[PDB]
Formats: sequence, structure tokens, C-alpha cells
Amino acid sequence: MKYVVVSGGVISGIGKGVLASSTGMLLKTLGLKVTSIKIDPYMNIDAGTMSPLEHGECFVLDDGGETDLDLGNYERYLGITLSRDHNITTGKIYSHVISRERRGDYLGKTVQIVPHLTNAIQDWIQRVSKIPVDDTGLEPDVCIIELGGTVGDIESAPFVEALRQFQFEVGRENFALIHVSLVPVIHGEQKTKPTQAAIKDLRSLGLIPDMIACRCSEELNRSTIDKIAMFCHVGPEQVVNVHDVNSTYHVPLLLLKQHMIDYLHSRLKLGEVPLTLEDKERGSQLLTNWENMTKNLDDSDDVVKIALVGKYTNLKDSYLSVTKSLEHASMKCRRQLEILWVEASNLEPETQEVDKNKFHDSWNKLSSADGILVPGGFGTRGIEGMILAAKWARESGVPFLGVCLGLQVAAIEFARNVIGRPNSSSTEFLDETLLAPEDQVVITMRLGLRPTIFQPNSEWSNIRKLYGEVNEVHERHRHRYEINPKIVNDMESRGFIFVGKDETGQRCEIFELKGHPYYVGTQYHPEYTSKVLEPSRPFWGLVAAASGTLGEVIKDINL
Amino acid sequence: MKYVVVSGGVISGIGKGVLASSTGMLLKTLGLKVTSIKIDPYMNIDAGTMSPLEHGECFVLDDGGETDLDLGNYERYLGITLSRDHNITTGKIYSHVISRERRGDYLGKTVQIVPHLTNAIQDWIQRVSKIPVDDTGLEPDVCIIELGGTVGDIESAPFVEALRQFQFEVGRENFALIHVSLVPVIHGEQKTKPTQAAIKDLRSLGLIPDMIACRCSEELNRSTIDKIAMFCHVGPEQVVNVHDVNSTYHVPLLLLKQHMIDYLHSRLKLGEVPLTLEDKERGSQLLTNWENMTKNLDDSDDVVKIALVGKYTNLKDSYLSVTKSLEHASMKCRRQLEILWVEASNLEPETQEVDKNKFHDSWNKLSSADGILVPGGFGTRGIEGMILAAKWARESGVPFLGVCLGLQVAAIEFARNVIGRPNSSSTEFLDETLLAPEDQVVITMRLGLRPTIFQPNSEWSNIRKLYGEVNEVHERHRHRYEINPKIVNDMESRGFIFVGKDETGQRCEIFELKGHPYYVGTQYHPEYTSKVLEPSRPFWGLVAAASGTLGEVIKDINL
Amino acid sequence: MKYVVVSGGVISGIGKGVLASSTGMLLKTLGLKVTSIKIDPYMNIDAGTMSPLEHGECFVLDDGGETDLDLGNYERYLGITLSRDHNITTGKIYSHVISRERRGDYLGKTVQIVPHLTNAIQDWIQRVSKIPVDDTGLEPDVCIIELGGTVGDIESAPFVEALRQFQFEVGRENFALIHVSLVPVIHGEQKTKPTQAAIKDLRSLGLIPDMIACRCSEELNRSTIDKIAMFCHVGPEQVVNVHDVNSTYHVPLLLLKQHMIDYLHSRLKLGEVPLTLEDKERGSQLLTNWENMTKNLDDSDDVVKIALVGKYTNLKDSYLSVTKSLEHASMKCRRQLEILWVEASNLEPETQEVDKNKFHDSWNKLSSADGILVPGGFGTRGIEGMILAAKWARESGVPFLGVCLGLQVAAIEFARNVIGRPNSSSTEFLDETLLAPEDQVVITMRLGLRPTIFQPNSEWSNIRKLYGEVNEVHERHRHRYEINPKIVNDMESRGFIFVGKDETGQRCEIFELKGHPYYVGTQYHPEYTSKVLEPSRPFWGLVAAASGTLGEVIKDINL
Ligand SMILES: Nc1ccn([C@@H]2O[C@H](COP(=O)(O)OP(=O)(O)OP(=O)(O)O)[C@@H](O)[C@H]2O)c(=O)n1
Ligand SMILES: Nc1ccn([C@@H]2O[C@H](COP(=O)(O)OP(=O)(O)OP(=O)(O)O)[C@@H](O)[C@H]2O)c(=O)n1
Ligand SMILES: Nc1ccn([C@@H]2O[C@H](COP(=O)(O)OP(=O)(O)OP(=O)(O)O)[C@@H](O)[C@H]2O)c(=O)n1
Ligand SMILES: Nc1ccn([C@@H]2O[C@H](COP(=O)(O)OP(=O)(O)OP(=O)(O)O)[C@@H](O)[C@H]2O)c(=O)n1
Ligand SMILES: Nc1ccn([C@@H]2O[C@H](COP(=O)(O)OP(=O)(O)OP(=O)(O)O)[C@@H](O)[C@H]2O)c(=O)n1
Repeated sequence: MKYVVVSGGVISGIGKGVLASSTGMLLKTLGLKVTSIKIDPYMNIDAGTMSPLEHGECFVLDDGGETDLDLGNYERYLGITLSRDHNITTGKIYSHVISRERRGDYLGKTVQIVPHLTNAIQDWIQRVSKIPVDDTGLEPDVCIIELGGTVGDIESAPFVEALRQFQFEVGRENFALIHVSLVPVIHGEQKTKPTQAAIKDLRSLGLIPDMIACRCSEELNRSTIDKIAMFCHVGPEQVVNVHDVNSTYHVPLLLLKQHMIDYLHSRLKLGEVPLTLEDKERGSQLLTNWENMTKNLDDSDDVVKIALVGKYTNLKDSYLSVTKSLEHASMKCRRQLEILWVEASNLEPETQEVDKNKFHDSWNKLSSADGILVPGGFGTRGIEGMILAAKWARESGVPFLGVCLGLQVAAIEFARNVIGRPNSSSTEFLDETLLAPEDQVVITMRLGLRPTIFQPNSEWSNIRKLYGEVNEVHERHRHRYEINPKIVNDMESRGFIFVGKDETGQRCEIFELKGHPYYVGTQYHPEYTSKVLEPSRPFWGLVAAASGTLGEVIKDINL
Repeated sequence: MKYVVVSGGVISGIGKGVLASSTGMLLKTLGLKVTSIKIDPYMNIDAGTMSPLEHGECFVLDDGGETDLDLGNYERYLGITLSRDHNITTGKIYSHVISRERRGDYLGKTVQIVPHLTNAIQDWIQRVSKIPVDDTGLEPDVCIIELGGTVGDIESAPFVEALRQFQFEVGRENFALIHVSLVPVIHGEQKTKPTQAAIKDLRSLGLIPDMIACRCSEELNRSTIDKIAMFCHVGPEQVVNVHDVNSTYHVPLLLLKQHMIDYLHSRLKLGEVPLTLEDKERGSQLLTNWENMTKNLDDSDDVVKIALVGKYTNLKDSYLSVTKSLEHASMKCRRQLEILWVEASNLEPETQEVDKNKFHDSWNKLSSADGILVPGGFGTRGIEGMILAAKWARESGVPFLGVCLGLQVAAIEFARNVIGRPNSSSTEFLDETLLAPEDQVVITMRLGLRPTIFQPNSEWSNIRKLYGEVNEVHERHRHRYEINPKIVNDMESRGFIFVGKDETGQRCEIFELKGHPYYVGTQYHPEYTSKVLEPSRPFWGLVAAASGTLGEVIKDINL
Repeated sequence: MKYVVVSGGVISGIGKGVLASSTGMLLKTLGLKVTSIKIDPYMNIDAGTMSPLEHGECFVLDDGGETDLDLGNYERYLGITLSRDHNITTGKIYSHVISRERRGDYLGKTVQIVPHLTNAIQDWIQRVSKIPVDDTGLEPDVCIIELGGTVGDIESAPFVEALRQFQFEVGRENFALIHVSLVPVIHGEQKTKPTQAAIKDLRSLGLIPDMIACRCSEELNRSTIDKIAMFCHVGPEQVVNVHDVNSTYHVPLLLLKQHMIDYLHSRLKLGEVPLTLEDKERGSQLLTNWENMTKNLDDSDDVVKIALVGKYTNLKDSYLSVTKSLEHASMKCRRQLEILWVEASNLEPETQEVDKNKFHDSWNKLSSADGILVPGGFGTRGIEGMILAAKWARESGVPFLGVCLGLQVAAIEFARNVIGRPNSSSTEFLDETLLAPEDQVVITMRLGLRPTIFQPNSEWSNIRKLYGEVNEVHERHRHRYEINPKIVNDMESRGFIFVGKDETGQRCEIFELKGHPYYVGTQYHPEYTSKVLEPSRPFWGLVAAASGTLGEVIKDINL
């Protein structure tokens, strides 16, 4: 079990996620069974009790664990599934030993943070990194660790001590540390001194960097490479840069041109770790696939505007897996995405009493859209606005995808306008109204992986064709409220077919609407299962409908 | 003797000189007899043995001491003259105690950096800060100290220890520390953490900041003011910012609007320090004069292009007192300066054999110039180029000022073209030629203040009118070579009058040429004696000739 | 050129000199041509301008350089001669680059402590360590460096940075660092935490210890070895202890039983450094000689009391080379030394007017003495007291040795009592008296190595027999005043033969007195040339006379 620990920096908010994930992807092109751990110095146990106003999406694993946003970046780049234990936090590990303490398992000793926490942190990393994360049951070869926070922090203190001991308990030639660092440029001069003071506080804590990765407003001068390397000892070929470039998917290609694989292959002796010719052939495949899809990102110019309809769209972090999944679809289509960020709070005509500009700006964006998407956040405040976007797409042929709250507002729109019961509602919005047509009932949330089965009369359905005509699908959920099962037989008689259901038949999970080019929704979140090199099928469909060639996409999938 | 010590930062190259000088100017508007010290952690004894390729101008005091560039900024803002002891350096203070040691003055003790250097540093600061620096013989009231380097540096180590002891040996309420700091902005967020880590290394060394001054790419958020103040303890009204604004002369006005006088008046009890009504009236005069001249800088738009002819003009730092003195002239004229940086190495027709573009670009700039200036650096390599600019100005009515090497190349041009001896030369360039017309002889440099006397037939001369028709002038020199005294009587018979001379008559120090609008030179450097609120008379003349109204300038001076 | 750098600690005053010298002796038993450098963070240039009240003896090299006491410990253990450049100091290296600066040799650059001092320190160590120090002209193999002060000190700051760079400029496997550290024991528990905090400040400065040497009130617990090694990373076999034992000459044998040679032989690859079978045979000889002489120190019990007569004998550090040379003599004689510390300020009868006890206590000690020694410090205040000890030894058969001031007071005693001129005097005490019998004249000091030649009528003389009957001797001097050459022919006619002289015959350097068992003096200091395994001949004589068997010593020398 080799380790690469990404770490460091003078500002927490600099460059670790993009680098760690890119390191993991690069090491995956060696054919190594790479795995990945996040260390979050924050106290939260798991993400379900924290709102999207901080650290973005409430991301979900096959385990059903609401987890840190940064796990999603490892899944979507590495092509792996992570267990809820691959996110380590301050309150997780303190809750762990305090649970073990009240259980009596410390045999009456005084429990001291050294060695006790620094043993729990090491034992957790050594448990977790052996867990299988691939399509096959084999244990991993190399673990990337993102140390969140900065080295030299009250809260990352037990984690840096635990890593200091771990660097000896699993030796040199089996552990390597990469430190991300700021290199400010002021008056056009690349001032190294913050990445010298931050290496005093690094070496004080006994960790030793084998690579320095810079974030800077420029490429590094040969002078500032030497000025880092002579003070903060690494070779001249072990300082690397992650400068501003318009594509995050090119950061693996920068680091490979800076020879980072050739250094880590030497520094972790990776040629001695056993691999087959098939592993090495999958390794060169992962590289050449990533080069070809980035060549498509380079030479593509034919824009496709997707309108993404929701709340808090000024905090663009709130829809990160949506945004990345749309880009995975757009790259597979060889077409340049733009996302129009559309405020559902503005589409409502009530906006026109308060500010006309917001109304017409939102409808300008929606009118411009080659496809529409209601991806669903949390809370009720924008539901009328999303019904307007569900209407516009139905009455105007515009492609549509309703994820989670998107199913519920698309069925509420269909009930309000095509069944024609003007009172029909989301029970989470309007429980006090006690309707017959409640388009929502509570069934405290169905979370993580579940099997979805298609209803037999569906060989005509494009959405099941995008899933390859298979009988069953496995995807990740978040829903407390669901479609009302009594209303289904009415909606299907109007052509709003619920193409996918739970095996019990009481819970309805996919629709596709007859005669419309492409109008779909999913009760599961298809964002979370997207991979960069193999995109999520409802999102590939939406961008393919917005692009044209949806038939050719389906034909190619059917081969 | 109160002290304000400017200090600090995470990068040496951030903001101390602009802030320290502005603090000193502001405290001068209280009517306090402000003085100023530079601490340079570099080893050089004094600047005469370091070339302009590093830290710029070889600046000169009334003492004749070649000293750090940063002394010039205190002189030109504060309106004071500094002794060569107001620049403290590592090799000055180590050479001082080692001189005292070999003299036997430590009574056979083992000389240890604590306390011995840290006593010498404190004794030097307490000697120096009492030295009179004004138009009157009174001792100073407040000393600004610029600690050069950063707190937390191998070489600023004895200086921070010496200040740590000094903060107790002259107490709180008589010493205050201002720390300059970086506040990076990354992804549009003002990341405080470098100004937290750098305050651990500050407080470790026992110093305590009473003000934090930021350099940042923006104004400070109210959030980042509170985030500094809660970690690095100062009040919310004691964090201040020195953001990018197009004028350095506005930095005193920023700091006054941020109430920095109201804090230092309280924190150094400055209301108890004895002052007269006349001192307070001079105090409000210094403020209102600085506001009115900056109002002129604000509402002025009529450009005046000065071509400054020399070498190494890509290192624009090399002519700093020239540049600032031209701006002191331009502000007094209410006219917006541009300096055309003109390469003498390009004006030469030999350039046209190597690159035509450089030639025509240099002559384009020179042709555009409302006035020309040969300010004189060091070494011979551009002398032919400067003779071409001395010719162009003479044959084309363009105003001219030849400082030091400017006199020598203007007299060499006059000898070559108006006397018409084509071989006449600078002996420093062409000593091997052994001419009769050597326009240069060695007289190892006449340095610092000397008296200049005007030749009696000079009531017609504009340059003596700009000096107020007085018999004598006191200015600062640097010259090893001078005009040949035997050639003078010939040049004067042609109308190149040497309007100013040494009292011995063998050394010729000013010329003015008959019939030309304004063609002058000075063997002394007039840059070094310029003040911001009272500009240097040859430079006020050059910008007044380039502007027009030179007669009105002379009339106003003659009142 | 391998390096071993001794360093470190939480208190400056702990254990470095005893360890460094013992390391050097041990590595000398490999047959390596070991050399040695002292780094003194104090500012003094050289020791002649510091008095014995601090850091003890004003020790002297063959170069004639008055140097730090600690050089003497390397000479007397390693059997080598050091140049005055093998002592590096803060004011030496700052005076060096400032000399190079005023000479112009930095080509006009701004001289900055990094890299400039940190290059001078590295260049000095690389010049110095190649200087031949043996009986043969070959360059050294391994350099011991004692870093004086502690790592983490304002004044040792350029030296720790210079070593940090040097550890890379001469790599790992060619440099190794040993850190001395305190391990306090409190309430009977060996508290490691000072040797953890001091290793944060070590690793912060980028140095990395390969050995930890402890000073502690006990042997180290196996628990505190593991508690150091797990925090301050070294193996369990790389923590070593230098506990209190009654003999400093056993510290090499402790460190060899703790396998320190076996670690440094591996860690510096010393088996690859080229040596002959003769070098290895001299290596095992140095070990077995040191074991046999320490076996003599172990089984010896027959006391020999030497009375050492002087000033400031409460600062026992003031006579260190005397004390060590007497022990080198005593070990060669297989006899247990005691030194009676005798106050010359008390032997004087004037003491009996102020305190009778001091008088009778001093004469009790002097009466008890098996031999007397006037070794000579500095200043005149005790000269009458030393004349009393010169008298007592002459009139009572007690063996005597007068070094430097000892010759002068023994000749002053002889002139006062055996020639019988009661006024005869030291001119340094009584210059105003203008005598005919001035027993002292100025000839500003004859320093370092000089040739001494024996007067031809000397085959009877025991002192020349102890020097092996050779015509000439080479020894180290310090004298400003000397014997008056006109008085010599009178003293010799009375049997006070000046057995040794300068080749010019005007300067008289050794005496031996007829008929007395052993009454000698030397104008040179024989202390400074003493080796542990080959003792200084006048001191071997004094302890042999005090022991008996002086004839057998002479017989054994004459083989
Ligand atoms: N492989 C990656 C890595 C990062 N990002 C983007 O970059 C942001 C996070 O940057 P990251 O590289 O993770 O650094 P930070 O999160 O700023 O800080 P850290 O060093 O702790 O990761 C996210 O909003 C994400 O959209 C991305 O799109 N793809
Ligand atoms: N002395 C301190 C201060 C803060 N933190 C940690 O800092 C983390 C936040 O990181 P970052 O955003 O990088 O620090 P901020 O204080 O927000 O500063 P900035 O404004 O630069 O983000 C928190 O988890 C907190 O535990 C720490 O370990 N030690
Ligand atoms: N009152 C001032 C101060 C600075 N400058 C300009 O700013 C530069 C120096 O900036 P300064 O404020 O002195 O900071 P630094 O020198 O960069 O660093 P330090 O903090 O050590 O001063 C000079 O080239 C000078 O032209 C100026 O014109 N007027
Ligand atoms: N550990 C160190 C390293 C450097 N210096 C000092 O740093 C000063 C140079 O300051 P600055 O330019 O701020 O440092 P640089 O090393 O040049 O780094 P940068 O590239 O950020 O300027 C020198 O006088 C040198 O004595 C120091 O005191 N301690
Ligand atoms: N080989 C040695 C070493 C030391 N000493 C004695 O120990 C004292 C000095 O101890 P040392 O080991 O040099 O440590 P310190 O000088 O206390 O401190 P440092 O670690 O700087 O050497 C001297 O007075 C000396 O008499 C000795 O006799 N023989």
C-alpha cells in the first residue's frame, strides 16, 4: 500500500482538490488500483446536517452517506466508488475514540491524543485504503490522501502528528508528500517568502515534502524554482506549477508534461508493485482517452446553452455535480457547453411587481436555452418558478430533465395544466390544504443506491434506450416526498408514462412524455453516478437532445 | 523622544517605504519635529561600493555619504536633511562593535550579540534620533524607523531583538509598532492566513503591533478587517489599507481618512509633547499645502513630455530622484508629466546597422519631447548618444538640462560642433588619445555639499534668476572628472557662459547658453536637494520651459 | 572530506566539548586523519583581547594565535596541531566579508547574509578542513565541527543557515549531525519534553539529527530512549548518553560501548575512505593505548599532591591546560593526582593581618605538597606570594616548576635570597624604582612556536635529559618581559644554570638549579604542547620528582 499525501499551503483555499484528483488520475494511467481519502479538519460527522450555503453539494455515495463535496471529485475523475469511511473528519475521529472509551476498550488507561488519536487516525487510514473501490474485488495499490486545511493549524494538529508517525510506521519509499503552496507575484516579481515561512512550520511538524506544487498568477520563473528548491529542499525537477488555464481537465496533462509521474514512479518504486499487461493496457487507454477527449474540448466551438433552473444560483458551487455531469455529457458530444444560471425566484410573474428586469432577464435566459434542466436543491421557495419552466418546455418542444424536485414540479405542472386540476400541489409546500390531488406524499429519506426497474411497455422510450434497453438500473436517491401512486394511472392515460418504478410498484422513479422530443425526469440524482470518461445517461440525453444527434447517440449505445 | 517603528510582512518587497514616509509626513502636520531612520539588514557599509543594477540610485547627503535610496524618500517628503548615520546596516553595526573591540573598549569581556549588539543598536538609535535635521538647531520629537527586511529573518535577527529590548528600555506610550502585511485575494476571496502565520513569528520575537497596514489587490472587506483584528489583536479601527491608487502622494491622504493620526496621537500621547502655536500653524500649513498640490494633481490634464536620456532605462529605479524631482516641478507647474525613457545607446547611428527600429523609436521619443534632460548615471558606454541629444536640443530650440555627465557631454558637443574641433573628448572615455582639447580632467570624488558662486556678469541669466538672483548656491556633488579650466575662456567667447564656479575659479559648475530659450547644465546633482513642496530650481526651470510661463515662474520667484 | 557536526541543546553549557573531542578520538582509532573546527557565535576576533575571568585560558597555537579554550581540547585528545583559522567566530566571519566588501570584491552587488555569509561560512569550512594537522603533510579525512551555542539562537543563526545549505552542497552520506540534548529528571521521572520542543526548533532550521546524545542525571531509561526516538526520529540504537562518571577520559569508552563508531562507520560510509594497513594498525594502537592508560587510571590509588600557586584559583577554569597536562603526566606515572589550589594572595604575611585562617590554610596546602608549581597567569598582584613559594621549595628540597611568570619569580627569589640584593624586582611591578638589578626587561609579545637551544654544558641537567638530550626544543611562548641578560652570568656562577636559550644568546628560556632534586622553570608554556598519550616533559618531570622514579623515567626516555 503506497501513499501520496497532498498537503500544505499558506491559505486554505488554493489548489489541493484539482492537484490530488489529477495525481490520482495520472497514477491510474500506470494501471495501479488507485484509491483516495479526504481528511476534513471540520467537526461535522457527515454532510446531511449541513446546508448548501457552505461547501456546496450534499453529495451521496453507494453507502447512502451524505459526504463532503470533495469525494465527488475523486469518484468522477478516478472512476471509483467510495465508502462513507473514505471521508475522515475531526468530529468523526473524536466521536470514534470517545465511543471506544465509553465502551471500556482502552482498558482503564488515561486516553491521551498522542498516541491514542494518532493511532486511531493511522488505523483508520490503514483499514480504509484496503477497501475495494473498482468494478472488481481487488484491494487498492496506492492511496491519494488530501489533507484538507493547512499544515500549521490548531484543528489539523492531530492529523499532521498522525501523518508524522505514519511516515515512519509505513516508511520512506512507501509514503511521499506533495505540498501545495502560494507563490505571490507583486510588482511583477515572484516573491517566494510565504513558501519559505510555511516550510518552517511544515518541517517543524517533521513531515518533509518530496514535491512542491505552486499556485501563482503566472508560470514560475526558473529563478523562483531555484529559489524555492535551495531553501525548501527538493530538486529543480520537483517544483511544479498549476497556473490558471481555462480547463481543469488539462491539469493532468500539465503535471504529466512536468514529469510528475516519472518522479512518483521513482520515489514510490511503482515499477516493483505487481501489474498485468492488461492493467498496463488499461493504463495507456486511460491516458489516450483523456488526451482524445481534451482534444475534443480544444477543437470544439459549437455552443449548446443549458438553462439550469433553481435557487441560490449566485453560489454556483451549490450544483457542482450537475455542472460537472453536464460537462461530461458535452465533452462526449464534442460540443461546447454554456450553462445559463436561471433564477426560479425570478421566472414567477410576482417578480414583475418588484423588478421587471429580473423577470425579463430570467425569461431571456430561458428563451435562449437549447435545453432546460430542473436539478432540485432543497426547500420550497422556488416551486412556482420551476413549474413555469416545466410548462415552457412542454408547450415549446424544448428538451427537459427533471431530477428529484424536477420530477415533482414536472408532475405538478402536468397535473395543473394537462389533467387540469388548478389546486394540485406539493404537500411539502401546502400540507395545510389537505387536497385529493396531492402530487407528493412522505415515504427519513430513501438514500444511497437502490434498484430501479422499467415498466414492461417501454421499448419505445428514449430514456430506457439511453440506459441500453436493460431491465434494471442502479442509481442514488435523496427523496423524503414522492409521487402519489394513486395519481399515476391518470397521468399515464394522458401519455406521461412512468417508464421506471420500484419493484414493489408503489414508488415511481422515471417518466418520459409521449410525442415531445425529449421530456424526462428521474427521482434519483443521476449527477452523482456520472464519470468523466463515461457520462450519466439522462444528462447525455439532455445535451444530445439540445445538440441534435440523439438518434445517433442511441444507435452508438445500442451497438 | 517618541518612536513609530514600521516593520513586518510576509514578502520583503510590499509597502514599507510609502507608508513610513507618509506616516512621517502626517506626523509632521501635527507640527512635531519628525526625524527618520532606515535599518537595512544588508551588509554594505555605504552605497558608493554598490552599482545601480541593485536598489537604484547612489543617493547623496549633505555629509557626502553615498547612502540607501530610501533615505531620499524621507528627505523629499519630510523636508529634512539626514546625516549618514541615519542609515543603519548589518555591516555598519558589526564593523562598529568590532572596531570598538580591537580598540579594547569592552574591557576584556567575551563580546556576545546579546546584550552587546543589541546595546549598540539601541545606543545608535538613541544617538541618531537627537541629531537636528531642520532649518533650526532643535532636537527631534518623533522618530520614524523603517525596519527593512521582514520580522522573522536570519539577518534582521539582531535588529528585532534590539527593538524587543528597546520597547522596554523606552516604554509603551513612547514606542509604537506598525506592521505592514500581505492580504492575498484568491478566487475573489481575501485570504488572511499569511497575515496570521506572520503574526506568530512576530509575537514570538516579543514585538506587538499597534497598527496593521495591508497591501492587497482591493480595499479590505469589513469581514477581513474583523478576521485580522480577532486573530492579530488590534481594534477594528487599527487595521488600515494601502491599496493601489495611481498617485503615491495620495497615500498620506488615505491614511488620514483612515484616522491614523488620531490613533498615533492617542497611542503616543502626542498632545503632551510641547509645541507652540507657530508649530501648529506650520502643521496645518503642511496639510493644506499637500491637499492643494494634490488637487492640482487631480484636476491637471495638460501633458508635458520630458525625454530623459541615459543607459539602463529599463531599470527605471536607476533615476528615482530625477523622476521624483521632475514630478515636484510638474506639480508646482500644475501640469501632468510624462517621462519619455530614451536610450542613448539607440540614438547613435550605429544602432541603425543592428536594428533600425530602436534608432527610429528613440528619435521618435526625442522628437516628441517638450524638453530634454541628460541626468548622468555612471560609465562611458552611451556618451556619443548623449552628444546627439545635446546637439538636437541646441540646433532645435528644445529646452535642455545637463546634470553631471550632462554638463560634460553638452560641453563636448559644444566643442565638437560650435568651436568645431572634431576630436574633442571625455578623457574618461579616450585617455589614450592625449589631446590638446580634453574637455574633461580628474580633480577620489568631490562629494556632498559645496558652495557654488555665480560669475558677476550674470543678472541676464535665467538659471541664476531661478535661484533668486542670490550670489551663492549650496548643492550636492559626485564628480571625479570636470570641465578643463583652460577651455572655458574660448567657450564663453562663443556664448556658452559658465554662469557658476567654485570660489577658487579653477572648477566650473553651471552653464547657460546665449540666445537659446533654456539650455543649462549643473555639475552638482540638483535631484538630491529637491523637496515635494519646494522643487529643485534647475528642474522647475526645465518643466517651466517645456510648459511655457518660465517668465511668470521667474517673476513669482522674484517677489 | 566527511563531516560530523556536533550541535544543539536546550541550555548552552551542557556537553558538546567532551562529546565532540571523544567522537574525534574514536574516529581517530579507525586510522582516519581526523581534523576539527570550533564555531563560536561570540564576536571576539581572537582571545588575546579577552581576560581569563570568562571562558578560561588564553590558549596558544603554533601559529601564535591566542584562541578559544576549546581548541586546546581537540589538540590534546586528537594529537594534532590546529591553525588559528580552525576557530571560526561571529566577528571573524563578519570582519572577513566586510574586508572583502571594502576591497570591492563583491562586484558592486548588495551583500545579503543569504547567500553571502552562508557562502563565506561554507568556503571557510572547506578551506580549513583540508589544512594538514598531523606529523605528515597529508590532507584530513573527517572533520568534527563543534557548533557552539544552541540551534535556535539570534547569533548562531547565520551558522545554522550555512550548515543547512552545506548539508545539501556536500550531501547526505558525506555529512552527519549529532545533537546534544538535556533530559531532565524530576520526581525521579525522565521528562523528555525539552528534547522535543528543542527538536521542533532544530527541524524548523532544516538540519536533521542522525544521533541524539543526552546529558541527564542518570542513565537513560529504555522508555525515554523510545520516547525520544519516536518523536525525534532516530533508531533506538542512535540515542546515546553521556552520564556523570568521575573521569572525562572514559567518555570515549562509553560511546564505543554504545556503538557510536559502528553507527558513524555506516552513516558516513567510512569503510570506503582509503586507508593503509599501517593507518589501521595506528588505529588499534590508539584504542589499546587509551584502554591501557584508563586501566592505570582505574587501578591507581597512590596520591601525589601538586600545589599550583596563583590568582583566581576559585575560577579553576583559568588553568585548564596546566590541570590537564598534570593529569597527562600523572596517568603516564600510574599515580593519582590531586591539585592543591594555593592562593598566592594568601601566602603573603600581610594576609595574617586581615585573616590568619587564609594564611595558615595556604601554608597548610603548600606544606602538604609533594611538588610545587608556579604556572603564571596575568597581572602583578600576587608576585610576592609566588616568591614565598619559590623560596620554600628551594630551602626545603620540594620539587618545583616555574612556567613563564614562574621563571621570573624564581629568578627574583634567587636574586633576593641567594645573590642577596633585597631590592631586586620585576620591572612590570616596580618600573618607577629604576634599579640596577632589574630581573625583568621588555623585549608586543613573543608568541607561538620558537626554537629553544640548550647551552653546551648541560649533559648533567635533568631537564634536558627529560627532553631526550636533543640539542633543540620547539615550544609555545607568551612573554612581554624576560630575564635580564646581564644578570645571567652572576646567577650561573651561583649554580642557577640557564640550561636553555634563544640562538642569539640574549634571551634565556630554561633554568635548572644545581644540587636541588628538581627545581626548574620554562619561559615558554609547556602546558599547550601536552598530548594525553604523550605528556609535556617539564610536567612529566615535576610529577615524576613528586612521585619518585624520576631516574627510571629518564632511563626509559633515553632508550
Ligand atoms: N478536479 C477538480 C478539482 C477542482 N475543481 C473545482 O475547483 C474547486 C475546488 O478547488 P480544489 O482544487 O478542490 O481546491 P480548494 O477546494 O480551493 O482547496 P483544497 O486545496 O482544500 O482543495 C471546486 O469548486 C471545483 O469546481 C474541479 O472542477 N475539478
Ligand atoms: N490557528 C488556527 C486558526 C484556524 N484554524 C482552522 O482554520 C480552518 C479554516 O481554514 P481557512 O479558511 O484556510 O482559515 P480562515 O481562518 O478562514 O482564514 P482565511 O480568511 O484566510 O480563509 C478551520 O477549520 C480552523 O480549524 C486552525 O487550525 N488554527
Ligand atoms: N513615498 C514613496 C514611497 C515609495 N515610492 C516608490 O515605491 C518604491 C519603493 O516602495 P516602498 O514603499 O519603499 O516599499 P518597498 O521598497 O517595495 O519595500 P519596503 O517595505 O522595504 O519599503 C520606489 O521605487 C519608489 O519609487 C515613492 O515614490 N514614494
Ligand atoms: N532565512 C532567511 C532568508 C533570507 N533572509 C534575508 O532575506 C533578505 C532578502 O529579502 P527578500 O527579498 O524579502 O527575500 P528573498 O529571499 O529575496 O525572497 P523573495 O524571492 O520572496 O524576495 C536578505 O537580506 C537575507 O538576509 C533572512 O534574514 N533569513
Ligand atoms: N574532552 C574534554 C571535554 C571537556 N572537558 C571539561 O569540561 C569543560 C567543558 O565541557 P564541554 O564538554 O566543552 O561542554 P561545555 O563547554 O559546557 O559546552 P559545549 O557543549 O559548548 O562544549 C571544561 O572545563 C573541561 O575541563 C575536559 O576536561 N575534557
